[PDB]
Amino acid sequence: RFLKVKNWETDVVLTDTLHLKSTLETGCTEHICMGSIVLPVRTKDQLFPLAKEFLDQYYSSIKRFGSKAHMDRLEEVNKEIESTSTYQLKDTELIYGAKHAWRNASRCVGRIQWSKLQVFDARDCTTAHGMFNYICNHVKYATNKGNLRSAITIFPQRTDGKHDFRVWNSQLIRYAGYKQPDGSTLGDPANVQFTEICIQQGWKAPRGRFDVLPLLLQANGNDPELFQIPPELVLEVPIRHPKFDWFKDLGLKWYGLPAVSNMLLEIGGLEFSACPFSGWYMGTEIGVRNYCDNSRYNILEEVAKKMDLDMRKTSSLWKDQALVEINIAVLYSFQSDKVTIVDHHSATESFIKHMENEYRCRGGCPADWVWIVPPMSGSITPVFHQEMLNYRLTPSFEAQPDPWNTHVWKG
Amino acid sequence: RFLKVKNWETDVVLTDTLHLKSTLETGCTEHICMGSIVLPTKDQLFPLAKEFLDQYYSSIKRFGSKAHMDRLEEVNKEIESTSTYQLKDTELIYGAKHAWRNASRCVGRIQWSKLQVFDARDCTTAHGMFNYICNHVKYATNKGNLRSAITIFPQRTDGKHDFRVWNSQLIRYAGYKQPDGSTLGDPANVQFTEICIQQGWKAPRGRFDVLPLLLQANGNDPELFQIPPELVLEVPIRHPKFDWFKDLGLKWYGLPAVSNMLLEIGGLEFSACPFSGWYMGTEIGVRNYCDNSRYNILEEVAKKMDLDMRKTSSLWKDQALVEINIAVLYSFQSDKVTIVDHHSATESFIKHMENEYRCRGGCPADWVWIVPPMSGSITPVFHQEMLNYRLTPSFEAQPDPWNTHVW
Ligand code: HEM
Ligand code: HEM
Ligand SMILES: Cc1cc(N)nc(C[C@@H]2CNC[C@@H]2OCCNCCc2cccc(F)c2)c1
Ligand SMILES: Cc1cc(N)nc(C[C@@H]2CNC[C@@H]2OCCNCCc2cccc(F)c2)c1
Ligand SMILES: C[C@H](O)[C@H](O)[C@H]1CNc2nc(N)[nH]c(=O)c2N1
Ligand SMILES: C[C@H](O)[C@H](O)[C@H]1CNc2nc(N)[nH]c(=O)c2N1
Repeated sequence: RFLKVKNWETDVVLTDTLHLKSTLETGCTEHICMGSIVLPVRTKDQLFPLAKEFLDQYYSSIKRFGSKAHMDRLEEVNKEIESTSTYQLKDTELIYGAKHAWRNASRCVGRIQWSKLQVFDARDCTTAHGMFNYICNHVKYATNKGNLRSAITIFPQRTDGKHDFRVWNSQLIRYAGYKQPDGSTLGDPANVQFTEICIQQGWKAPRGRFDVLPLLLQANGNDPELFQIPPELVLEVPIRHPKFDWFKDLGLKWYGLPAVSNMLLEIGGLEFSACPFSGWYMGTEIGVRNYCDNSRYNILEEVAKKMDLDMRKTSSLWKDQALVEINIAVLYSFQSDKVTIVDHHSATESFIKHMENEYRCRGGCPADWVWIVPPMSGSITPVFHQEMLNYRLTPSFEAQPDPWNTHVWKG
Repeated sequence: RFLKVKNWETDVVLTDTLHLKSTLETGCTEHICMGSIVLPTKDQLFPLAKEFLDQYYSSIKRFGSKAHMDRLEEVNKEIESTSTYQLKDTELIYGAKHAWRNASRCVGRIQWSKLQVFDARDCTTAHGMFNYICNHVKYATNKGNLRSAITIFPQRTDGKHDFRVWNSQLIRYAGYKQPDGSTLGDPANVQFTEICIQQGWKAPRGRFDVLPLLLQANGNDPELFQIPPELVLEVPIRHPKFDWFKDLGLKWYGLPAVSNMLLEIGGLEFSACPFSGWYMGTEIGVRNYCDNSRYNILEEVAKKMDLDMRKTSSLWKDQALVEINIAVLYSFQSDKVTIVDHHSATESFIKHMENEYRCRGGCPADWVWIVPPMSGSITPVFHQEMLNYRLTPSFEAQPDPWNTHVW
């Protein structure tokens, strides 16, 4: 069967055949669309099929589908599974899986880059100190003094689900949140809870607006340990504006490395519950969301004040006006410091080209419109006018319950 | 079976139950989500009729009463005997309003209950249709103080006697293909302008030429009419700061009046049913003025502002886009034509979801269309999970009449 997506700006119509390789469910039914819902331990029995599907895909990709090497490897895996009930991926298969998980990440506008991922194999890691060292090396490699390189570090897979490796932080580098008795928050409101768990674990909180959280790391299902990232490894950019000289006095800065640490990498039915990855930012993540969400640093008011916009009527578009200048500032600051960043116009155009190529070479590109369209200026970016089909391929990056909610404390 | 919607900004969680009463099919499956796709008999009619009359008598707190039972029989006897049935005025008023209430793509639904309904089921000709439409335009416009309204022409019979308004809105601007290679006026209406000129319209061949109506009565051949110009309230576009803006020659019409949709009440189909409310500012400024395929004025405006167009990252598109929308809002306000901005529109809709969840058990909403095409995440709708599903009565898209009609 065939499915067609149209672009309403260009009239270019594409045909998706790839969605036929999608078994996982979406949340949607014929009666209900759940496209805007954010969140819509395995037997031998169910494992070998997932391994088989994965290794036929790997083997196809390297042009060895049906070979001896292929067959011997299905045999090898079959056996390991029957014997130990799990299996180990070869290096080449890990690399290929992590890549394809990114490539299948339908909420990711940054996929043109999918083939260039640096993979760090951390499957020999046994302790939370081991993890810290791996994570520092990752932060350092990826940061590359501002010339950011995408990377993922991959720690041991789930076994019995009682010995999980996890990174309690939701990103490797994130700023502390601090709820005050007056009810106001100091720093980043999104990190209040995790900030509490850190303090409670023994972290001495500086209690500033931009305190870099400590890494909180679980190995082998043990209680997580605290570590501090070397400050020299944390690239930050102070935010200033090109025309507006008062902007710097607002006191804003941001870290340069976006590094998602709370997702689960599924490859060949195996579950990699610590797999922190990173690329570089698109400017709007910081300037629209991080700075201007009501439940984040919420600086829109303070910025429109300085600009002396008319704030007595929403219809002065004062918020929209401040929004743009802040985003100008983020982009200006990173560029002046030579820290890789991409604006939303350029990122969305690149994504359109990626997507079309993917249709040609692969027979499709799953894409989640709700997330692909940037949180500002949506319709003046080409992704707005692009129909997209959203569906789950493996390998894949999934959300997973936060570990403070599940962890069984040893003490 | 009981679904939860979360707001990620306020942590408010609502529980939807209205969706189990959903009847039409969405486009999505267990395997594939089509949320972002624009267009995803006697025995047939009686359950549809019943389903509808059941909800109606439930709305007037008379469910199961004799008045209810009597109607259900009357309609049954009419279907069996005539192949169709006729709605009571009260059922018609209720259906129209409820179709609006159910429009999952409409951010404006807090207003749903004040729909003025014009019963045009007694219309027989295209001239009749023209009178009714001019009357709708004038009532709804109201010297600038716009009032939501819909006019309903006779329902489909054997499907070869359809009433249609060929325009996609009652008031739109002509599209002309130029020897230059470019387009004059509104590129979205080239096809339709050709058709009008084919039927014999003297086109002024300007930029903001108000289209002629093409009215199909009783499945006949459509005829041309000009809306009296004094009925079409238009707004010249200026900016509170920028002196030069006005010299772009921009204007827009006050009354958005969707006229190509099909209204389904209780299995009966009303294929000509233009309705109008009023504009949310982003509709004109962001979409009509700025879309590559529309009036596409970003380039021109950026130059008058003298911003660095050398590179995307200066956000010059974004800068000009804002001020274009300031101008639209300011201009409508200065002329006292109702318009609403996207902040206020979305805020109002969040209030309207809460009331609907509290009062009806839910609210079908299509996030893709609800979120303004500019500044999404600073509007509250961005952070609101919504569930999209199809309830009836409904407004539905339908094929352009020219693809279908035979002369
Ligand atoms: C070139 C650098 C990249 C850019 C500019 C980029 C851009 C983005 C953006 C803007 C989002 C959504 C933003 C948000 O709301 O959080 C996103 C989501 C995502 N990205 Fe990328 N990304 C990049 C690299 C990567 C890498 C290296 C991976 C992993 C290999 C990745 C995997 C994902 C996943 C799994 C999501 C969904 C996130 C979630 O569900 O919370 N991205 N990306
Ligand atoms: C009075 C203030 C109103 C506001 C502010 C408003 C706002 C909107 C907006 C922004 C859209 C998005 C569609 C687009 O951007 O093209 C929309 C769509 C829609 N509205 Fe409303 N509207 C209003 C009145 C009405 C009325 C009176 C009706 C029906 C009687 C209605 C029914 C619909 C329907 C059916 C759609 C979807 C049309 C389509 O699929 O193209 N609205 N509305
Ligand atoms: C509840 C929930 C579910 C889910 N899947 N995800 C979340 C993370 C939220 C989404 N929106 C804000 C925050 O996301 C913050 C992390 N976003 C970074 C994506 C990115 C960009 C560039 C390079 C990269 F390597 C990665 C929360
Ligand atoms: C192909 C196709 C399908 C569809 N459902 N719709 C279209 C009209 C396009 C879509 N999106 C913009 C334009 O529609 C024109 C603007 N729509 C007006 C909605 C509205 C607003 C305020 C008051 C009202 F009474 C009505 C085309
Ligand atoms: C409810 C809604 O799906 C939610 O707010 C989404 C909308 N789109 C988004 N898009 C991105 N990139 N990141 C987000 O966190 C969200 N939030
Ligand atoms: C592809 C996508 O469905 C299409 O661009 C939609 C997105 N959201 C929209 N939302 C509204 N209100 N109006 C539109 O015309 C569109 N276009």
